[PDB]
Amino acid sequence: DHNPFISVEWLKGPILEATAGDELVKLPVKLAAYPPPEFQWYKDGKALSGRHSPHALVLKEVTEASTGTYTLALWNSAAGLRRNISLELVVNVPPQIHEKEASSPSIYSRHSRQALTCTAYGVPLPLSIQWHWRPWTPCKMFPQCRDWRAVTTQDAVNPIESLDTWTEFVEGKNKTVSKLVIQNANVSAMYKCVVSNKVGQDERLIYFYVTTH
Amino acid sequence: DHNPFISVEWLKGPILEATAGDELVKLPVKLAAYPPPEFQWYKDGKALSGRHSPHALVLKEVTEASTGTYTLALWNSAAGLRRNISLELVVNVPPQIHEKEASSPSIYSRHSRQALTCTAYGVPLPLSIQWHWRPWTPCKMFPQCRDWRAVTTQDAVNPIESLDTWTEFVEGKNKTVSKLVIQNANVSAMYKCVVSNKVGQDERLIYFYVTTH
Ligand SMILES: *[C@@H]1O[C@H](CO)[C@@H](O)[C@H](O)[C@H]1NC(C)=O
Ligand SMILES: *[C@@H]1O[C@H](CO)[C@@H](O)[C@H](O)[C@H]1NC(C)=O
Ligand SMILES: *[C@@H]1O[C@H](CO)[C@@H](O)[C@H](O)[C@H]1NC(C)=O
Ligand SMILES: *[C@@H]1O[C@H](CO)[C@@H](O)[C@H](O)[C@H]1NC(C)=O
Repeated sequence: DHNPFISVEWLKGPILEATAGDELVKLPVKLAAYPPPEFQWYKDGKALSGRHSPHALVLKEVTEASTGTYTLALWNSAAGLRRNISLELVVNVPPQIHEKEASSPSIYSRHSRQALTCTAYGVPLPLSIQWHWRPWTPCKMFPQCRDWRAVTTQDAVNPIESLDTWTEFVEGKNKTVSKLVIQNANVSAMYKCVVSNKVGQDERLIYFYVTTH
Repeated sequence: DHNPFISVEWLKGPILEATAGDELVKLPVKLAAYPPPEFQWYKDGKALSGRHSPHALVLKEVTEASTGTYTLALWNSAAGLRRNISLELVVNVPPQIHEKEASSPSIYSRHSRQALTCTAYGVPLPLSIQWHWRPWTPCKMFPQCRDWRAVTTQDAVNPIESLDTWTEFVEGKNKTVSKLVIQNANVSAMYKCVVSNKVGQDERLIYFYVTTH
């Protein structure tokens, strides 16, 4: 009937996921309109600079800061037509264990009590941290060894005083924290804490070298 | 005499410094040539994409990965002229104390021995870490309090067993590590470690809360 229109919808939407570090991430819409409408992309309320397409907003490289609400505004003034569509960007982050970045003791005093701590952040937040152990022996089958055993009360290489996992607020972020407390440092061993979400995994190796003073 | 030439030199050079996070960093040269020469920018041997000026290469945003050797190659084939000039980019990094990112004990057992550790990386690497202390009292004069005292053997709030600083290889980086060992956790106090280079400073606060069990 020759009448102007603006139709816009998600390809699937309203939520789109990308992993931190992904380049050229498209935020697309299904847009059919006549005549070609005026438009403007926004993020969390504020306009966006540069030449864009009304069919897809392209993010050069996503970080955790790229997370937010992206809005396409379309209008045909002469026709009195207006359409707003919003896309929720979720940027997932592969988990990191922070103690890895910090110095760690090379020697542990025999018979002593020792606490081993792993702090992990990621998006989504990993809700558990798994502890594993292996003997103080070389590896035959090699980041991998084949003799790693889960840490339990049954057949522990060193007696376990405790093993707790919780959520803690650290540097403006909610973080998962696990602490394995060894009641007595009897024998050298290797421990590791492993953490995972849907977009990645991380491991911290602890060389639990034990000597007498 | 109408003869073609290519002359290129550093504005000051050969070394240019920028801080990690700086945007639109110019790597400029003093270039006088006739006729307009052909040219190509490289980084550490590999060519660079995009439209550039032979007068200055513009880096959109610098990171520690932006560090390297940037080379302008100029040539006038018909004249048989060739000129290569290299600029050394150094990207400084404000220091970070990694233990800040990780969980930290809220309570310390009275009379016990406790080690406090700060691990710092930065560009340039900070060569020292300063330890300070203040009483377990509220602050009148407030990230700042006015009663912080340097940590020494004279008038220590808790007896100091040791205080060592060294360099350690951690996660593929050389890092400065300082460990303050408190011989006896007699009294609650606040400690902090402070670290600095020419482009920044960082602090980690430790709430040394002491109780009897
Ligand atoms: C579309 O978004 C803009 C910017 O937030 C807002 O001012 C306007 O009211 C919206 N228009 C419609 C059609 O909802
Ligand atoms: C962390 O967890 C608390 C408790 O559930 C929650 O209320 C808060 O929104 C979270 N904080 C952040 C910054 O994610
Ligand atoms: C300039 O740099 C290029 C690329 O590294 C190299 O192949 C060429 O030999 C250099 N030319 C001159 C004039 O040194
Ligand atoms: C760290 O320090 C060592 C000892 O001086 C030095 O040889 C090495 O180049 C440094 N390593 C790195 C990766 O900076």
